[PDB]
Amino acid sequence: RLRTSRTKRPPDGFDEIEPTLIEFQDRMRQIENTMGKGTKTEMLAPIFQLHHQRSRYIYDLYYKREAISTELYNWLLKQNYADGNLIAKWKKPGYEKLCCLRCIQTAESKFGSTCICRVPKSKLDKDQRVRCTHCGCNGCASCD
RNA sequence: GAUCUUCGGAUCACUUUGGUCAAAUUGAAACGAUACAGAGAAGAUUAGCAUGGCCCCUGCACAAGGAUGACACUGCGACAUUGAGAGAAAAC
Ligand SMILES: [K+]
Ligand SMILES: [Mg+2]
Ligand SMILES: [Mg+2]
Ligand SMILES: [Zn+2]
Ligand SMILES: [Zn+2]
Ligand SMILES: [Zn+2]
Repeated sequence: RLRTSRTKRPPDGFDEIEPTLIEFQDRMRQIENTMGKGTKTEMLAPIFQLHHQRSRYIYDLYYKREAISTELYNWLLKQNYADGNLIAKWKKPGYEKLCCLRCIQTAESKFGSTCICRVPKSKLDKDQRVRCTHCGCNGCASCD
């Protein structure tokens, strides 16, 4: 992950996108230090929000705007700059707007069911349209 | 929303919330100190190992320690009364 000045220089397209990745890390540090105003699980939601945003930024760079070479993209996935499994989910139908991977796994629920944000809202009552407890997601359904 | 399909639709995904319990006087324990006595075996000083269980404490412990850890160590009536006398009463 962390890179030293004596390390192998990253591929050619890295320096154009270095500052925004540094800024992502800056907000991650801010979220780490910021404390309070939530339950034991609620305070840990912005972490997943920012992680999804960064991985989505890299995925957008490669697969929709083609602004980076495949070598640099593979390097970024190797250096944990982006979540490989999350992108793998984004690449298949039905999961285009997946929030995180804890809201898809059924072994982490009480009754072996995916999270509430995964249900399309057309099949969901108005009262139970809430923010996900895992990450604060407000609807992952591709339809929505 | 993506994919086809022929503009009828079909696919792809589908119900979260570990809860000694709501932001700490009034539902997570156990006591400081001062004041009283104030250290087992029939004189006196004192080794200990036990017995009993709604007494525990330290310990990983079925070792061992905590004053021999402490408290306790007693005591009574499935006695039948007649053996007799005396004054009374009721009775040989
Ligand atoms: K002694
Ligand atoms: Mg002893
Ligand atoms: Mg004893
Ligand atoms: Zn999620
Ligand atoms: Zn969720
Ligand atoms: Zn979600």
